[PDB]
Amino acid sequence: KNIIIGAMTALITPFKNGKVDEQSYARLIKRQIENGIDAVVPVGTTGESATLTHEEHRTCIEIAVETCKGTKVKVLAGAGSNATHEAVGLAKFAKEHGADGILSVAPYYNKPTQQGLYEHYKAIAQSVDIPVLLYNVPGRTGCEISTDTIIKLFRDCENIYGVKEASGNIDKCVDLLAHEPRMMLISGEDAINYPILSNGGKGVISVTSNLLPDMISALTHFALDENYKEAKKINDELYNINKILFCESNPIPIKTAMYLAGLIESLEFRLPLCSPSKENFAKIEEVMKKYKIKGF
Amino acid sequence: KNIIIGAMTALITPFKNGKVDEQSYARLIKRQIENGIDAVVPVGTTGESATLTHEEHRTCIEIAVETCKGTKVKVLAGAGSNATHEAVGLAKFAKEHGADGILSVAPYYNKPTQQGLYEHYKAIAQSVDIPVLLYNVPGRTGCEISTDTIIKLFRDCENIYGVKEASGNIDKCVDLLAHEPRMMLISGEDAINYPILSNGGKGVISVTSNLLPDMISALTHFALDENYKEAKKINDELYNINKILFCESNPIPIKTAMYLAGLIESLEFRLPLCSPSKENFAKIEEVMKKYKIKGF
Amino acid sequence: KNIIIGAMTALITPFKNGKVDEQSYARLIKRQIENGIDAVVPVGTTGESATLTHEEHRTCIEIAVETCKGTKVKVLAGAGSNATHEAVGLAKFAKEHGADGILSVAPYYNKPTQQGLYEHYKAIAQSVDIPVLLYNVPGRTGCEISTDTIIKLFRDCENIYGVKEASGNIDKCVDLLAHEPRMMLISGEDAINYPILSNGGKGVISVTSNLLPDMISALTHFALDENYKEAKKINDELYNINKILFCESNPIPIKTAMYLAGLIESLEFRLPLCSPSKENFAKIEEVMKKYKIKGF
Amino acid sequence: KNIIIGAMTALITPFKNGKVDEQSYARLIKRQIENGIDAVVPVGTTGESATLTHEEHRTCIEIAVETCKGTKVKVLAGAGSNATHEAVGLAKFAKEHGADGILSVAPYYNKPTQQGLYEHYKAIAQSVDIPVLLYNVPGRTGCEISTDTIIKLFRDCENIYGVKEASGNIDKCVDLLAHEPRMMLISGEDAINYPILSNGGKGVISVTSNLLPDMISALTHFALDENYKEAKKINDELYNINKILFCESNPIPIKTAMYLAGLIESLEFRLPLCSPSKENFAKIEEVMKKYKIKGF
Ligand SMILES: [Mg+2]
Ligand SMILES: [Mg+2]
Repeated sequence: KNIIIGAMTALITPFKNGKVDEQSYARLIKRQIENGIDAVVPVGTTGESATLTHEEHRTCIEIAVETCKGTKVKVLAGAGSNATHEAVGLAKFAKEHGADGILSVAPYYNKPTQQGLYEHYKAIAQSVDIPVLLYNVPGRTGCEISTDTIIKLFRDCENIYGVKEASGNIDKCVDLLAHEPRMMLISGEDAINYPILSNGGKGVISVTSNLLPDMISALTHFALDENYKEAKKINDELYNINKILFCESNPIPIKTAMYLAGLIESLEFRLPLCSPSKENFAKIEEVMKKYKIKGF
Repeated sequence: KNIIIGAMTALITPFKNGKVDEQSYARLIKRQIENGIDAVVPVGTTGESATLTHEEHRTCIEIAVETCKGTKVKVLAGAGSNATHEAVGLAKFAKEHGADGILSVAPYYNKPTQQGLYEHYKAIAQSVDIPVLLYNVPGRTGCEISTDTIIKLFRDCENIYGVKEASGNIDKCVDLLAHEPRMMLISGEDAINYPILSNGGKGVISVTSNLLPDMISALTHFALDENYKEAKKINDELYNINKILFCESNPIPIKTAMYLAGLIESLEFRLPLCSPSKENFAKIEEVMKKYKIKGF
Repeated sequence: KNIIIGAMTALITPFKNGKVDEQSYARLIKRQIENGIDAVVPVGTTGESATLTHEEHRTCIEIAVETCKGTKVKVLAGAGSNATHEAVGLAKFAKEHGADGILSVAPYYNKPTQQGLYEHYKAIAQSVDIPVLLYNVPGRTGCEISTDTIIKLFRDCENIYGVKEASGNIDKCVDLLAHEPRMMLISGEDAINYPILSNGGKGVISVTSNLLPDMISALTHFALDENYKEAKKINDELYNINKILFCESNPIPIKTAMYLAGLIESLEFRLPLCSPSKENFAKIEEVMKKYKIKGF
Repeated sequence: KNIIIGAMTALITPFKNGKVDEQSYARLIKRQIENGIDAVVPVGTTGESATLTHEEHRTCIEIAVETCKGTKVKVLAGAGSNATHEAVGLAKFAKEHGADGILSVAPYYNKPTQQGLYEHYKAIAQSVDIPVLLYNVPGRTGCEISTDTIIKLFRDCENIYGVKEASGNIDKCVDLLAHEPRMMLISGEDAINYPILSNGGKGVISVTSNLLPDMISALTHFALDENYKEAKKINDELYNINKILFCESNPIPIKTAMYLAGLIESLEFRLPLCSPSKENFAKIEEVMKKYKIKGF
């Protein structure tokens, strides 16, 4: 199987006057490259995929593909939907724009069954010949991809190589890698990055890395080189910022943090997302001062 | 306030050869009309809104509007999205073909805050001047519209007149009606239709009514006439079918039941939704034979 | 079946200098009788059963039995345990001390299976010849008595006549009374007292009634007389006090309220229970402001 | 600080004709000793503490203390209660009988507040001068000891040295050891033994070790030697039996497994505990066939 692993960032999408700040989007991708990030994830959950146009969707994949060209950095483009046929289209259209692989979230809202999840992802995997990483986040989608379906999809479709897990369930990550140790388990939860890596996980798709890419990069590579002492210490050091980046719904805190560090120009979201409360604004701000933030 | 209340049906969308069976859609809406239904809800969750194209969206709202012209039955069109920009368009689009009001689901997947939910629905309500009913289903959206947000939207925007509750939280339904008794609480959960109505609820948007429109209509009208003994008696009789219609995700069981009753032509869904397992097929069929299913 | 229904109070156990204030216990029971209460529950969860000794247990049952002599009030004494041999013993000794019936909590901590719960309660029911009311409170016991187990126990032993439901699950209360309408469903959750009664429940075992016995008495009796309008109106009115009486774990807030109203002399608990935070203390005092508390 | 860490077993309590099989109890404890276990836990949750008398409570501590004399193995006796006055008494009662330390479960059923939990454990710690290990299992107790309360108790009372976590929350296990790395995190959940140990946990209190003590000992000692690959491989091999030992509530499956392996005499529990169904009997019987079960 062809895989995309290592330290990866779920890129935020900066807005300027209600439109995508394309120059800041690319400058932020270059900040990730120069800090040891192995892949960038355009238009993921942290990138506000839900409120971007299909043409803004296309614009930020191209920026990501172009900025990492000539580098070892891959583009795992967000290309998922709760309609399988739309998800198939977005997968084929992400490939046509140079993405090295796709992150495809479990169908949200309409709660498909395990049989439906299998056929949904099976249809996507047969749509393109580039790696496909599953994305399980039941707290946001309202459904769960069971361990059996993940393993079945991994074994039955050749380009499906792993799962991004955001479930706060270390038992499931033991279940997954004990029955199928060949899959690529990816942490989708910054606070528990190290435990997932220490059990055989092979990468991270991080929110914190938007603000602290060097620290997330060091964490993952220490772990992949089995230096768990150094990996655990950065994971322990990052716990406060890892939790405070979820005082409100992602990506509200991380975008607030990037604005407070001066890495984006305006703290703009697209509704129904909005700026945080003024206590969480202040309580994000008080935590950032104990972490050291690299510039451009 | 302008309102749409009473016994309402979240219409299934029958598919035949992968397209919307327009004749059966009309046929079914007239079947609802002739069994005491007060309003129909096209392209709700039970109508597989997520997998229909906008043009399909338009066809079933128009079919519903035309089938109920000249009758008492109202059309509460599904018009919601996890992007406000999109939800405003779908609301206007709905008004545009004669829908009497819109049911607008809480933004799914992207988990807006209470502040974002307020601005989301405030933007929708000021976009149209037809009634807007909120739709809270945290198990599917991953978010909850708090009682404070519901009540504020009810008081701050004149066309927002109530909420369709599908949260299995009778505590919230006393909380809602105790602090704002002028709002229209609508049950989106068939098993507890009577308890919600007995506490002052003014209607249901039902899945079961697709199969047993006469029984659900009678239940609601029994309750609205304060004949709670007869309203509770219909509710108790319906518990078995009300629960078995959720052995798998809605609308998989109800469409199976409609197909087994000979009310639609093929048991077709759009992925990621699919046919049920063979015992839930058997378990839907073995509970269906205990009820009297009205024909055309 | 012999039954104990109507408005019932889970009596708090007042402490003074680490001892049970037997005279203040008798004065709270008298105040319950004179405000329309149909039965009192000594040494329930609200009575701090876990921290009372066996004479205390016996002292408050005898005081309750003697204080309600010459009145219609009945005594449903708490006599349960997560060890079946102790639960049987406490049941037999509750009968020997003049209790009209027993409230038996679902075994806590050790999570018995449905088969174990059946045999547990079957041994209790065969140990005494007084009515037995089951008590399901999964948030505190860690286990749930399923509807089938409750219904099986109701049908197999004459003295098991119903269940005190404290699960915030109006669906389960439809499940129970739809399949076995001869059982006595009793509300163990003040905020949803009216919905449980409106669905055929025949009484409450209340926490708020300690502070506002007349209002809980009026609510319960209005419902049993099918004056649902009046019953919901007291329910809606008490919603604020019903919820804040659980800002901390029961009976911490209710004892704070009784102390703030001057109905007990000292705000004492037995560890691990203690008095609440001073913000919740201040916050309990602020909801009491709109209620009229009866004296002695 | 004095600590009790390493591979530890939550001993089952065998019954024959309704009473504790004292001769088999000693023969199971030495079987644990001869397979590399570092400490045994008499009358814990797996030992059916709730249904043992205080004379069997004293009988099973003395056998454990006496059977491990002249050996390395320590005795961490279960001595807890939801009444602080009983927990203090049982702690002094465990020390006087030769226990090397006490495991004290969070108060069950009566849901103490965080401040009440603090004073509860603070009172216990001053009663004895032997190590105290906190025991958090919210699914059984109905309460959670927060990270702040655990860290406060560890720092304020000299003999409180760590916690036995059974909450399936690896995030909490990062939270605990990142803010207080001197505490002893002990796994109370066999399936996630390795992830908890790899994050700095220093031992397990296991259910599976009753049946496979050598494998749990090797797992813990491989991990404590920072040979995490061999620890992860034993953890992965054990996942199936670790899960099947919870098909029903512990200790129903482990005692069934011990009975099927011929290590105990009778499949007897004390009510409300009971024998499992014939599924779970068959599913325990079929998962055991992949492991090698050491004899006497
Ligand atoms: Mg997220
Ligand atoms: Mg346990």
